[PDB]
Amino acid sequence: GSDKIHHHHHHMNIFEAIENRHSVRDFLERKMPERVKDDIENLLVKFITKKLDWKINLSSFPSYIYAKAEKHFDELVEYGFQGEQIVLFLTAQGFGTCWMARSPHPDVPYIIVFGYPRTRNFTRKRRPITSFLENDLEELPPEIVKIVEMTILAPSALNRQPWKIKYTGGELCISSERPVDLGIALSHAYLTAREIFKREPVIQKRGEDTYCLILNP
Repeated sequence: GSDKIHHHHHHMNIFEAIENRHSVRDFLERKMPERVKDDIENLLVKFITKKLDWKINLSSFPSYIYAKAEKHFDELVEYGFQGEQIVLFLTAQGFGTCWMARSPHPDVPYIIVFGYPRTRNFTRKRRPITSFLENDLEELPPEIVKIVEMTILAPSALNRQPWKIKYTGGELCISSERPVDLGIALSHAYLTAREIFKREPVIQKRGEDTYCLILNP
């Protein structure tokens, strides 16, 4: 056959990926080559402690990604943190995603199913930003308002949005009893802060259920 070497595609930045990421259960089948497996494998992923062993199944409809994780707090934050990086990458490639607590393997916390959306439109229900924030919204400089807004758009199991967020000047801290959801939200804060400050944020565990991002290290 014949074809252009590359047709151009709009590169969506991190803000657009977060804003265009929606949970989709109803998909098409139009395409899912090994090329998209290749694309995922080449994705540079940030990790806190250890990089997980991500697996991609495209011999099932829907297609889904997953990895084995231990049922311990830090490893599940890792799963959420790395997993949402992949979700956002897939979003930017134009794929619908949904975090599924399904798994045919009994040591996998969630799968991430993906594919082309049947539908374009969606709805986004989130509690008010002030319900998440320990600070008065007015105590936040404009960069931080943006990071918090992008963090709140993160998905969470059953949309429970289990985050408490605190800005201290140097750091943005997210606490949650739900380690996977914590990791997911932390990925949004990390990726947007990286874009905003044009530096690599440092992620540090604080106490039992909090991770802080040193924003402009």
